[PDB]
Amino acid sequence: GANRTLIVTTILEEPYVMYRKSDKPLYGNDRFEGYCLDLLKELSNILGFLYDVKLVPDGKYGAQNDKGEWNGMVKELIDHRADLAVAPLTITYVREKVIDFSKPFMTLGISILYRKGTPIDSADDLAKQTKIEYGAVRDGSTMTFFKKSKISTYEKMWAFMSSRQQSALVKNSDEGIQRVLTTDYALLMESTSIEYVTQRNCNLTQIGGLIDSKGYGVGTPIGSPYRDKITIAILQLQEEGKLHMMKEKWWRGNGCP
Amino acid sequence: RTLIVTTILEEPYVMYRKSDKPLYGNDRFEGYCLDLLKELSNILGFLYDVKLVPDGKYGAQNDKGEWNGMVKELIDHRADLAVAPLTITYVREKVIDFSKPFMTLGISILYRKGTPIDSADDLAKQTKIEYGAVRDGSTMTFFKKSKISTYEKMWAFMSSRQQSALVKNSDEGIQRVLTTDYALLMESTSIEYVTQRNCNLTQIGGLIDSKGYGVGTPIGSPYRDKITIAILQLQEEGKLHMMKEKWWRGNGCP
Ligand SMILES: N[C@@H](Cn1c(=O)n(Cc2ccsc2C(=O)O)c(=O)c2cscc21)C(=O)O
Ligand SMILES: N[C@@H](Cn1c(=O)n(Cc2ccsc2C(=O)O)c(=O)c2cscc21)C(=O)O
Ligand SMILES: [Cl-]
Repeated sequence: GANRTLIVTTILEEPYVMYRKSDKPLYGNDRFEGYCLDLLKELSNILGFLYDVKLVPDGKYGAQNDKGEWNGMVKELIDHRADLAVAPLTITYVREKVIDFSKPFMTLGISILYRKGTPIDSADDLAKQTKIEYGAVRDGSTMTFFKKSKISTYEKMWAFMSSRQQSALVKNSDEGIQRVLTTDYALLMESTSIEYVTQRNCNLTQIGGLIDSKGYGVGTPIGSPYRDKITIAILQLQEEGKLHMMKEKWWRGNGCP
Repeated sequence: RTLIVTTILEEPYVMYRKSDKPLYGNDRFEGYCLDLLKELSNILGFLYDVKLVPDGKYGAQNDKGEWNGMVKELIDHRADLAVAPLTITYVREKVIDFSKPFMTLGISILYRKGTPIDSADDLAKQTKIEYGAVRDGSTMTFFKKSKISTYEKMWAFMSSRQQSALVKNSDEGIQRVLTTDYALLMESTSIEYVTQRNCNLTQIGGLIDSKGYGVGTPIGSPYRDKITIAILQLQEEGKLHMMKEKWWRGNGCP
């Protein structure tokens, strides 16, 4: 409706959403910059909606209580306190049962963060061996995937990183990067994050194809009239190659040898 | 409830099961897509009859804007689902409803092993090694419409000389890679299926132009959300990974 302004829930995450810096006072949506803002601007332009960006108040993506209770941007959608979530919000089984997702505007998975010029080319290569230690941030989506996987190779990798846990499982992504940087360690991690780090640590590389295929989708409340239009606009933008440039724009470092 | 599912003959998604005796109905077919179908059938609780798309097309538009293929069968409500490697695309999604992708892919390179070529850029910066795509296919289209300069450069190369670098179809392209110093740009799934069966070939570089296959339904279908969710379940159960490995794995390339 022409009257209505859509509330867009989102979350602070480099480089999707960041407070912008400026020599002049900023207001409203203008206070933010980033990939997700560009995406939003493009979607708004195509669909004709006006929007109002609000950080999710608990600052979480959206997970479920041991007691079936949701938080994060997911909870905002369920309660119709937001019309859209535009953020690196992973499409998953549990989430898709409580809210509606547009098709992925970004497609990703788990990948390997490691050094250059080694025989290592895949998870399989990692799994087939023990001399180079590999792992994940403790209790991350990446680690959770391995823990829960019924796929032989991954089952083997989990046994590995759980067996060496004090070593193999790191506190957070920062410490994990340092491990790769400081040790003969390979870090499994959400591919997009790996790609960001790679553009800024010239002696790091992203190894292998993508494991655990998944996408980021714009979240909507079940039944939302906008979801379908948003899928179409996303595809339009992929068609025009515009998503690739947006990715490029916000992921690019300042050069790498 | 019984659903009509349109699909299309395609290795290794849909194939004639080989048997000494006569086979009937759904039992005639096997492949990655019949496995997915059975698997979504069990989660959603539906019966289905597999119907090969009569014109044997995926689905595209005339200059009039008339559709064909499985896409047309959906628009006309002659199928309830299309379960096949149907690429989710902008123009298709305007006329049919897609589930979220059960397989993600992109464009990659098909070449021989043991050369220094590691990327499209390595191919682009050079002329001894010929490279191309199938004429009029999605790969060519992508390359033709691309504003990325490396790709613009590759495109000018491919299309030069009455397009001697293009080929009529992927079988011809495959053979050309096999018998000639020639690299083939193509849909990565088919590339992987080929490398599994030609030990001296490989995929060069990574994926470009990300995209995915979804189960098509007619606009407004109640099955779309239910299949999306079944697809996510199967992904998390790791069943998609197993289905993929089952049908893609060759006989070992030692
Ligand atoms: N997409 C996620 C949020 N999310 C996310 O989980 N991770 C993964 C992660 C974060 C700390 S450890 C860890 C791991 O994978 O081991 C991201 O890297 C990320 C970048 S943008 C949004 C992200 C979501 O929808 O919940
Ligand atoms: N997904 C497509 C159908 N389709 C497809 O286009 N290609 C690629 C291709 C075929 C001839 S040229 C060409 C190219 O990449 O240049 C496939 O390899 C494929 C494997 S299963 C379904 C497939 C569709 O929805 O129309
Ligand atoms: Cl962290």
